[PDB]
Amino acid sequence: SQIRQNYSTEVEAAVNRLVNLYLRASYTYLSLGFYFDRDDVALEGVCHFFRELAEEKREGAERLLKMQNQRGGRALFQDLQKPSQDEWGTTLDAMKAAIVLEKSLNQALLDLHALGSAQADPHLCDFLESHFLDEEVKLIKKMGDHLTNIQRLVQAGLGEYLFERLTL
Amino acid sequence: SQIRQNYSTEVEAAVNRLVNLYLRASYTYLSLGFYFDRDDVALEGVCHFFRELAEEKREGAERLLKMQNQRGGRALFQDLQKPSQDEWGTTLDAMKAAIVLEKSLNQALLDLHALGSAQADPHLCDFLESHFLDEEVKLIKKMGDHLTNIQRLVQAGLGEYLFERLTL
Amino acid sequence: SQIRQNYSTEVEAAVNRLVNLYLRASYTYLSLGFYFDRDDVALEGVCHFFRELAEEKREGAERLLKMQNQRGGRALFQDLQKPSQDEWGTTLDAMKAAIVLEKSLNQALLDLHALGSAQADPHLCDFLESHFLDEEVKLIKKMGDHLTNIQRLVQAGLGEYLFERLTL
Amino acid sequence: SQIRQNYSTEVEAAVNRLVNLYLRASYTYLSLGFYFDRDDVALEGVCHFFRELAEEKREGAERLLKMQNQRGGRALFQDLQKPSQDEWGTTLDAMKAAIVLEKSLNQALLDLHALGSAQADPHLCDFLESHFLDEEVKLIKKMGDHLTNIQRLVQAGLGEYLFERLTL
Amino acid sequence: SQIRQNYSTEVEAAVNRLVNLYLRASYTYLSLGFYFDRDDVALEGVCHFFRELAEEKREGAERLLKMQNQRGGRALFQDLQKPSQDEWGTTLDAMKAAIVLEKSLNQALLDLHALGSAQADPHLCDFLESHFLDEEVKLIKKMGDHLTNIQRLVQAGLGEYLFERLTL
Repeated sequence: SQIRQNYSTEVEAAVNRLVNLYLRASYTYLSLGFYFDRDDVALEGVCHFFRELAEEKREGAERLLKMQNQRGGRALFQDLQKPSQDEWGTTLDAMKAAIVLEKSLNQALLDLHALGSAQADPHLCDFLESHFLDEEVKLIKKMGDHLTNIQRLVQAGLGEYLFERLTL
Repeated sequence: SQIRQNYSTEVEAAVNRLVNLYLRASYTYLSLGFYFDRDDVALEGVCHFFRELAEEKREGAERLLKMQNQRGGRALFQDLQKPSQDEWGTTLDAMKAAIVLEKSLNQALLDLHALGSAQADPHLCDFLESHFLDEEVKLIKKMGDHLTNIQRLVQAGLGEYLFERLTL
Repeated sequence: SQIRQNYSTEVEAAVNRLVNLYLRASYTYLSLGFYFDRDDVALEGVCHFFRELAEEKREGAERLLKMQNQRGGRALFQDLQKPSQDEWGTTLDAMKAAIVLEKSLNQALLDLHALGSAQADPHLCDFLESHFLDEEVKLIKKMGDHLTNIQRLVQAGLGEYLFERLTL
Repeated sequence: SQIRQNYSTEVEAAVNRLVNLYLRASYTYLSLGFYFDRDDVALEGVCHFFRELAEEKREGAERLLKMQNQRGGRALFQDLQKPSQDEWGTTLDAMKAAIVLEKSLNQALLDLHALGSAQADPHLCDFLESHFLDEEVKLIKKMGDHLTNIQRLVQAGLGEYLFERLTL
Repeated sequence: SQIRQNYSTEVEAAVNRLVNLYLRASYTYLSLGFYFDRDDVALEGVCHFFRELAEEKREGAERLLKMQNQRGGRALFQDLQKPSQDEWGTTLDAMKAAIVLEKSLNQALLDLHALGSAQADPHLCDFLESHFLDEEVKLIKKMGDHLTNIQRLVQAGLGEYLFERLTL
């Protein structure tokens, strides 16, 4: 590319893999959201929590794609694997699955940052630090807070209702 | 009638029967509402839920009556049978009875739609699709959601109070 | 009931009968209203007059039901008989039928008041005097006024049109 | 056409015929309107009633034409026959002629709907149900209501004046 | 008195006794309110419920006093006995005591009404019917509703907290 400067082939490829990871995460949160919209699950606050996360992850992918083009890299899309489950159990089960997922995304961001550092690519490092790293830390903290409160509430049915009503 | 066109005697009669079904449903929800207003029941949110439904069913009957006249059919009213119960038990009992009732109304709508289709009466089919079919589906979903939450909450007294306070 | 005080079983039963009378009256005015909406009758002002009365009688029943509960009585609903006619003739015929109906309701109110007086139930007497007795007198006067004007106008077709247009 | 999908040649042709029917109806209502504007007829309300209908039918033709193009069909216009009369008699005569005309248009819509159903063309069926079928039913009801009131008013001169003044 | 007309000595005396009853009730609700303000009781909503009732009963006494003077009777005040308890137990205990108290006041009103009726004193009867009788019925209904909800909630500590938070 005419504009490409200090943008390795390794970073370009890793950015494409991170895009796939973010789209997969968006898809997972779509499934989580609509599961909590089932008539036999029916926790609206939980549904909305995960649907909002689906939008956030999709937006993350789009930001990575915009950056790929700004640097002169080339987007390459792959098949998006379906989420790991069809049914997500309780709010506790779902929140545990969500924190596992966010930690996997955070680790991918940290690996990409390390790659950027090894490649002396300060624009990549700043891009990651400004739009992703702190957002992941804040989100993981919030999910941890939720998990603690859910666990404290487990008369499990009553607890799950109250958490949805009074926190989410 | 001078205006009557493509409106069978079978549809006209079925519209009159559906009017009676909607008025009966309105009457049932009136009884449900005032039961939850008893001093020894005292669940205001439940009372208001069912009183609002009474109004909605009455409005449905009125819409069917307006349509009957628009098509040149003739309204024929019958005795309205009293509701199936004098006392409705818990919120759970009442919500179960309500979903049974809505499903019976929905089936009547579906039967009328099938009759309309057999009679090649597209105005009837559209009328039903625009003002009744989707409203029944949405209402039945909402009642299903409520039933699931009520069931999750059954320390039954505490659960019933919390549902009334925080959902209804 | 824990709240019940100075509320006889005779008054409670008579209140339930009056509720049935008011619901029957509402049903009658529904039939009257939609008859005047027929394409071969087509007197919109007459239709609206009776549809508004249907709402007023229904509201009266609801007020009686609210009072029943406030006093610790128990609502008991019965079958609602269909209106006395399927077709209501002219505006004059309909207005004559309406005044007969209102006088029957007024007599029922007066009988209930007498029962209340015999039972030394001043709350009942005041309830009736504040929400029903004067409303019936005013409504019966208005219908009498209408009847006189309709009668004066009977070139019967022209008269019926003019009354609907210029009074109703 | 590059866009054409599930749009039979039979429906395309029937849509062109319906366009001609709607334009002919618009032309008829233009003639009706200006007849009531004659100095020796002079019923302004009647004139305005029919001129508004002329606009509505023209708008219907235009909607059918827009739909023809959306589906990839090709508009084909034919000669527009002049209205069936040069003079339209009384308001009663004119309203009778108008209801005959609307019923003919409604039957054409119903036939097109049946054709669409036979051709499994759900877009056509929905298009007809959303913009034409209910509008025809409402208009035919209104004309029936008018006819009944006109008939009740026939001292024919006085009646015709009063209807124009107080209804139209 | 120069203004006194149709106001018996029996009614005057009974009005003075009712004033003492209303002031005693105000005093009782003052005690109830401040008990729920204790640091070892600490139910703010319950405190406010009873403090508002203290004001309402005081206002009732003042209205009776105003009426006494309007009729030309003479206010005579007596010692006000202290409330029946120094400590009021749970919210349930307190609400039970409150409904007992209101029923005693209501019976006193009904007795005064009967006295008025025996003395042919229609101004007294109307005064009672307009400012006291319906207010007592509504208040007793509300307390009954509260009692039912409190009882349903008795994990007694949790129930008492939730009622105070979500109803009062």
